Amino acid sequence: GWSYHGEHGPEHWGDLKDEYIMCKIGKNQSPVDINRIVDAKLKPIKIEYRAGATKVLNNGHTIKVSYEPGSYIVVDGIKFELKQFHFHAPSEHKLKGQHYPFEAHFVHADKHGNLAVIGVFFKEGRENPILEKIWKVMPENAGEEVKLAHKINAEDLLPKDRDYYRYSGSLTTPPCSEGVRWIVMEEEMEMSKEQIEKFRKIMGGDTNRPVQPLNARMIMEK
Amino acid sequence: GWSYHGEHGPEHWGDLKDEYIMCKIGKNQSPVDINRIVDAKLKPIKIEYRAGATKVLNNGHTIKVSYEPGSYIVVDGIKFELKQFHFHAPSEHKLKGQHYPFEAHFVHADKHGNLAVIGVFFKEGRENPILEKIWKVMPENAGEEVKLAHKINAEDLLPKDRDYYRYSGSLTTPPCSEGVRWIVMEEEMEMSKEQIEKFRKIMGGDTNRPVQPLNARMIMEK
Ligand SMILES: [Ca+2]
Ligand SMILES: [Ca+2]
Ligand SMILES: [Ca+2]
Ligand SMILES: [Ca+2]
Ligand SMILES: [Ca+2]
Ligand SMILES: [Ca+2]
Ligand SMILES: [Ca+2]
Ligand SMILES: [Ca+2]
Ligand SMILES: [Ca+2]
Ligand SMILES: [Ca+2]
Ligand SMILES: [Ca+2]
Ligand SMILES: [Ca+2]
Ligand SMILES: [Zn+2]
Ligand SMILES: [Zn+2]
Repeated sequence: GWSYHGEHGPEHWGDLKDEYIMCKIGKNQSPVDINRIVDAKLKPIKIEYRAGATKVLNNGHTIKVSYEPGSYIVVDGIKFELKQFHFHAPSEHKLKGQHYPFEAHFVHADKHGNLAVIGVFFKEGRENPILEKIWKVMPENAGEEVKLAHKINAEDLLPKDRDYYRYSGSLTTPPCSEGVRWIVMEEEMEMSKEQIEKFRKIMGGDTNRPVQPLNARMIMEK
Repeated sequence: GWSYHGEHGPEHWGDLKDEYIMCKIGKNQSPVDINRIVDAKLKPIKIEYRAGATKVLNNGHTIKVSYEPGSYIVVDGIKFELKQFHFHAPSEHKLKGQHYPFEAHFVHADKHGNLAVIGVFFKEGRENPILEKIWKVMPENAGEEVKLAHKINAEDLLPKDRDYYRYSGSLTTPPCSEGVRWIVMEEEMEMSKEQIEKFRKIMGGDTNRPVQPLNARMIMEK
């Protein structure tokens, strides 16, 4: 029942179900305005991806691309397998008070189900050729899914410069579970105005959760 | 009803009351074993304490010293007023898998009630002269409180070297509320074997919560 607008919208999520309690009481929620940063001696994140995108789903909240097993990242010496990537517009995270027009999330899970998410900002620019492959077959209605003709490598959607912001946060959609590793790439990717418009049109509106207070947290920068 | 031992002990806190739900579902709980650390460009914490300790209370869980208003620290540009300090044995936090025999917690709150705690480790060594003033009048039973003859300055219980570990965590006793700034001093203070035994004898046993998983967190070091 949750949505991005109106009476079931983000400010009310925590009243929708008992299972959604973190929305109401969480102190380590995402997304955030990346505005309290410290330089830190972070390790580079090992990204071991293979071409594995298989399906594209419109779930009514985003366009979500499933990934087949075998691609992973390493964070804190632990392997987190890539499950899926999906999109938001405008950006969920803000960077010193400002939005980007689009943000991608690459969702990973370790063997115990702990999650790590890589966030990539997209600005308005040149047409993105990888996205175009997805956009071409993007389902227009909630609940529809389509198989991709050819497997896409999610690594092509990540910047080559891999410096990043890191913090401890949450899922940005209910149940907004905490304990999530957030890795937000410092370098922005690019897509066309037309691509952004198409995504927004299909979604029917904004698909970002409002930024949540950092509270005690600091954001570490590599 | 909560305790450090038995059927109402730390593994069961989250089943005692609905208000203690964080103790069950929290992913940002304290204390922790400080074993995932990264160098960070953190600023010194500004410590503006005045001699202000007025009373000593045995609440059955610890010995807590109240502080009169006017003493504060600055974290993230925000003023957190020192409310009280209290003690645990053995240490709540561990440092690379090892306990210290004793730990002090200096509890601060900002105008909106957000909390910041400074933790200080104590090793067995020389008698601590400031703790001797408190220990001399320490109440032996739960529910007893005594006024100090002379006001103590809590600053004398902090190390002169002010490098620290920082992370986002929780209260270490129910309701174990999150959103707490933890500042754990890297340099240990000292007290006598007899000071440690006397505290432990009055408390009647261990007064530490077990270390909780780091989950998505890193500990930053100044
Ligand atoms: Ca810098
Ligand atoms: Ca950089
Ligand atoms: Ca760069
Ligand atoms: Ca740039
Ligand atoms: Ca770029
Ligand atoms: Ca920077
Ligand atoms: Ca170092
Ligand atoms: Ca030193
Ligand atoms: Ca040092
Ligand atoms: Ca030392
Ligand atoms: Ca020392
Ligand atoms: Ca060190
Ligand atoms: Zn997302
Ligand atoms: Zn404490």
